[PDB]
Amino acid sequence: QSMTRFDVLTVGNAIVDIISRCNDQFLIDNQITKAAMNLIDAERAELLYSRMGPALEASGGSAGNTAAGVANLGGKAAYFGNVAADQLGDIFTHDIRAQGVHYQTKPKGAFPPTARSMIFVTEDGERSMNTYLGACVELGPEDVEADVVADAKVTYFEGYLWDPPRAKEAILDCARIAHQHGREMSMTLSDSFCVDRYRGEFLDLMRSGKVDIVFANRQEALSLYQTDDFEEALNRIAADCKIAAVTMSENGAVILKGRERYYVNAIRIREVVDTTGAGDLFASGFLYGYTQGRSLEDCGKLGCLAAGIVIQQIGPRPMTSLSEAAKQAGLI
Amino acid sequence: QSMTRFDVLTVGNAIVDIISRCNDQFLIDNQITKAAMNLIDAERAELLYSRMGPALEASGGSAGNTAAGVANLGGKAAYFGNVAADQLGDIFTHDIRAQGVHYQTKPKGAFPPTARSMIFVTEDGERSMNTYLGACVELGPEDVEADVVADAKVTYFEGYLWDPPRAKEAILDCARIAHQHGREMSMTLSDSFCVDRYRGEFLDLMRSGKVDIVFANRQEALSLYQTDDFEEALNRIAADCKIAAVTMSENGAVILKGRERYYVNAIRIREVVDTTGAGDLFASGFLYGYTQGRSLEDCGKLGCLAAGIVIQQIGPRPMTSLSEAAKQAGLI
Ligand SMILES: Nc1ncnc2c1ncn2[C@@H]1O[C@H](CO)[C@@H](O)[C@H]1O
Ligand SMILES: Nc1ncnc2c1ncn2[C@@H]1O[C@H](CO)[C@@H](O)[C@H]1O
Ligand SMILES: CCc1ccccc1CO
Ligand SMILES: CCc1ccccc1CO
Ligand SMILES: [K+]
Ligand SMILES: [K+]
Repeated sequence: QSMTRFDVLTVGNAIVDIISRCNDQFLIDNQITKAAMNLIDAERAELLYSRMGPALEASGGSAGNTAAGVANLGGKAAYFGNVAADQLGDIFTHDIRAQGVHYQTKPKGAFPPTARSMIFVTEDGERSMNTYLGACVELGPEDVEADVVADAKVTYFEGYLWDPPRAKEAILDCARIAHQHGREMSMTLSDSFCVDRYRGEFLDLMRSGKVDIVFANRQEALSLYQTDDFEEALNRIAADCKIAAVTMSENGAVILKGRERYYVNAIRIREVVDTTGAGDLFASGFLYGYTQGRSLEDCGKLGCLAAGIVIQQIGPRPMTSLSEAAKQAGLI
Repeated sequence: QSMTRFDVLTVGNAIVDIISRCNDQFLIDNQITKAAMNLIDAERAELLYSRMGPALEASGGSAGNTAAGVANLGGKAAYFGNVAADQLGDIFTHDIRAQGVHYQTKPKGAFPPTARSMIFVTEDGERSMNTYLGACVELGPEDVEADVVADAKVTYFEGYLWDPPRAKEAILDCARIAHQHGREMSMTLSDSFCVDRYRGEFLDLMRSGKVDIVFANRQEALSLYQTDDFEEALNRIAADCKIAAVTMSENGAVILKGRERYYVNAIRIREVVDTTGAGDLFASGFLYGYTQGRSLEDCGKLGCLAAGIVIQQIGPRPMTSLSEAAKQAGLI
């Protein structure tokens, strides 16, 4: 057909973020692992919320943010993720659809309720997330819109999807459909503790070719091979997947393809407000560039631009025009 | 007794804000009165939401913001306002309590649902609100915690309360209880169209002595006497209430008591980001000052500081420390 309905389909845990500031002692007092995604049950969610200061709500979900970012840039995006039939679910549905992302996953009931993450931003701008999965545990093969996967240049998913019980089945279904239709699969390693949990599974997805493009930050790449040697991590990840995009925070990023390396610089920041969404938006920029036929370096540049923008605001999805910024940057 | 549980009790429509940016044509296309509080029904709320871009949620409510502001400054605050037993009501309840405000108004059920206001912020930083009152229509005399009123130095309420059916009955009960215990009553005129709707009623509250301190902006003062002569509005408002605090946006504010007038300058600002909450937070600073025995001029200065802070951020409640800012500004 070579007119394809979607550039990027993303699949992830559909989450509403609940965002507040705290001091670092707050994290110690509450045994929250700093800079990480901390899974919590319903009881702990109530407890942490009762200790949290006044907050702001914003639609989140790592892959949700990535899909929103692609649409913002001007690409055609779709999302699979499960919310509940509740007000948080309505908020999530509105936000992603209002950005121009195709989102048609039907809620299954009011319980478990829509996933939320209590995100605590410390003075350094680091974020520490405390996520109750709620309705995310219900995502499964029944939620795969086969025609959408078939009609999407790239299907991208979260490592985080290995926590709920049935999501991985949906992903395997996606990989089959995408590849039978000549499309590509991509994943993010998500979080270094997530990598600790599913290391063998993730390596298997890469080595079997179910995943073609892998996103990682330094911490995740190191965790993947249980090494403190970043150069080893880079060499191995390159051997394990067709393309790897490895972010290094303020040190930019490196794109790896076989023996090719392409290094990109980070944009010089005024002040880091909140790092929430940085990796998500790097992926939006990269995949937007990738599905527009841009060079790997230019994909990296677009990722860095989008990540740099998101970290200068509160909230995980840029409130400003990424396409406008990309035009100004000569990235177009 | 000479110990009082509360400095300021506030009473208002309990609302969660849904905040987005729009261009000025959006307001025209949707027939939204710029800079005003536009009341909407359920059907309209759904329509407007469907046309709204991605949004952020934050606890609002004019008097809610004012109570939160007083508590942020270090005063002792309480709030009466009615939410539903739903997720938006839970968010509202959390945010105001987490600020250290006494909030004990019991939801009556899930329906009508918790009030929300779609607030569109234009490029000039002006905010245009579209409010579905939902559970606010249920606030009545049954919600008056008589001991809280009796133990508060000042009970402050919104003119906006004249829209729901029975809220005014609660306010009359508050006025009786406050004055029988030697406390003071205060109101804000809220909005110039709200003044158009309830002009006679508001003047009656002031002239009968049920209200002692009145807050108004320029537009509201002009509306109250249906005049284009600001000097006349000031002279008349000073005649109608014991104390009047009249704000003039970038021109600061004037405090009137009998024949006394006290002019206070606006603080220097970086940028008008979002004007939402300006008037609310002016009242926070004024009423905190007032209940700490500060002079009327210093009350005005504390108001202008709190207002100028809130307009430089997204959302109606300052995310930073007002007491620290007050100390730093030498108001202490
Ligand atoms: N378990 C999880 N799965 C997917 N996304 C998550 C999880 N926990 C937090 N998030 C999202 O991570 C985003 C930041 O990358 C936040 O917007 C937050 O919603
Ligand atoms: N009808 C209403 N009554 C009380 N407060 C309102 C109303 N409509 C909007 N608001 C609030 O006014 C605040 C700005 O002053 C916002 O936080 C918003 O929640
Ligand atoms: C909706 C706010 C919230 C967050 C975590 C746990 C419980 C609640 C209340 O519904
Ligand atoms: C809570 C989001 C919202 C806002 C206005 C009108 C309807 C809805 C749907 O829940
Ligand atoms: K951010
Ligand atoms: K504001």
